[PDB]
Amino acid sequence: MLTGLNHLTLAVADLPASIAFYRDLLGFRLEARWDQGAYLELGSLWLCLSREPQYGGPAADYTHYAFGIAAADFARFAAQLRAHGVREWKQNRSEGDSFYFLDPDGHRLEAHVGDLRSRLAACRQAPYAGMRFA
Amino acid sequence: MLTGLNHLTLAVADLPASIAFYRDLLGFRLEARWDQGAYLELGSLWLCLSREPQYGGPAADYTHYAFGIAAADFARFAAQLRAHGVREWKQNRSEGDSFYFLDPDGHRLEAHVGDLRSRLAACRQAPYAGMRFA
Ligand SMILES: C[C@@H]1O[C@@H]1P(=O)(O)O
Ligand SMILES: C[C@@H]1O[C@@H]1P(=O)(O)O
Ligand SMILES: C[C@@H]1O[C@@H]1P(=O)(O)O
Ligand SMILES: C[C@@H]1O[C@@H]1P(=O)(O)O
Ligand SMILES: [K+]
Ligand SMILES: [K+]
Ligand SMILES: [Mn+2]
Ligand SMILES: [Mn+2]
Repeated sequence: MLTGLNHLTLAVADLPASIAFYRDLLGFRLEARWDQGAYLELGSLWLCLSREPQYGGPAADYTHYAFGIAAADFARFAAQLRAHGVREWKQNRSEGDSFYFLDPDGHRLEAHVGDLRSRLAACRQAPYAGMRFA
Repeated sequence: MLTGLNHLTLAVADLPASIAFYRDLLGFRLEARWDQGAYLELGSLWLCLSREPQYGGPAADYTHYAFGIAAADFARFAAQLRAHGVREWKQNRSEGDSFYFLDPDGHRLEAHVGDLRSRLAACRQAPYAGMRFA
């Protein structure tokens, strides 16, 4: 069977800028760097940055990558990145604090308080349209 | 500060088709579905499918999502998805077996044997160009 998420790989046009963003601004640990990429870790997440100098960023769509944060740290994180001029791409509407921000290439990120279990519980108490649980 | 990956959200043009692909071909568990999305889980991975009917699939770039698989299971998985007519987008060149295939929208997926530690260990015996390690 498949076991989970093994790694997330992001195309990046400016590898140095993306390393700085994920490591220095977001707190990922840089584990390796080479002329065409970097490997970083956050908790159990393996992030690969693959250098693609002609990359123009993603299509405009809902695809996005959310990282967890503790409730007590949310407000400070959102304020830190806002003060650092990071661009937002969405305003939170769903259960649990969320800050929706763009990376240097325009990959859509989120910092979120909550998990699947808190989402399903909130949803059972107030179901989305047509919602069915399984 | 940030703790890891909280969830992966994919834009999907055809929500029923994507549910069946992730559940039935890739073995995710369907936890909830509503008119505009679904929540699934594989291991610790929270996958959200967000219905976006005019989505045309991603840009052609290196961005991709890899799921783990055990060495002994690899060949059967690759064979099964090929027999089912899944399209491939890349040929493996790096440490650990990998099968690189597209989802119904063209999101780039991978089934991979190994992890960050096995990659780092392999890279230290045979480093990529310019490679430096923490
Ligand atoms: C992605 C779908 O538009 C909705 P939401 O952002 O309000 O959940
Ligand atoms: C959890 C799923 O990504 C959606 P939301 O961030 O709009 O709640
Ligand atoms: C994504 C970069 O082209 C390289 P590789 O696929 O050989 O690692
Ligand atoms: C692990 C990083 O995604 C790259 P690869 O799949 O080309 O090895
Ligand atoms: K939210
Ligand atoms: K590989
Ligand atoms: Mn989200
Ligand atoms: Mn990969």
